[PDB]
Amino acid sequence: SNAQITDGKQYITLDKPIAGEPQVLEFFSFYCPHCYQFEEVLHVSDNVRQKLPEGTKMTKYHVEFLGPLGKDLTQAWAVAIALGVEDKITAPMFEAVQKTQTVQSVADIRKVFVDAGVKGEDYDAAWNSFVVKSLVAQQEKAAADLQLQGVPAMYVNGKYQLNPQGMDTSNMDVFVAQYADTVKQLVEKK
Repeated sequence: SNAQITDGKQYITLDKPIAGEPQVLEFFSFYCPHCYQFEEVLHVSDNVRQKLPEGTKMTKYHVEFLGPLGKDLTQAWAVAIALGVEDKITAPMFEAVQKTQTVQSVADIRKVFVDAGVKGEDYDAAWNSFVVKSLVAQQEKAAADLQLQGVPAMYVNGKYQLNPQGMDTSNMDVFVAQYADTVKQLVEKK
């Protein structure tokens, strides 16, 4: 079908659409299994990019509501964001968190960062730096504000959410095909 969506079907409105705020933002945790498929298998971010309009910008916040290393995850991501390496440490990260499941302590995670090409100093510095403090505080303002409490999730026009629970997810290659369409469509639909 395509180029025709419905509020409640392929997208939802936010719980409290107000203010300026980031026009698009992206929320998940390394232990979610739905985000694994979207970020290693189905590769939704890349599929979306092939349709994105030139305002959107791809983001990735973290959240701590998932797994025991929840609070740890919050902190290491802020090393990543500060260098801009998130994409580079999503794949091998998810292979070590979900596929092989060898991440169990901080020392296991900070390996993959180095492996993928992060300094041994940047990690061991930034972990205790203000940069990271203020970074974690972004999501302790943007998860905390009662606006979203479960993931994976993806925002549009600072007033919409995607609804992967209301799509054609029989065949998967067709899921992503239509997912990326409603993402683009909302940017024109105010």
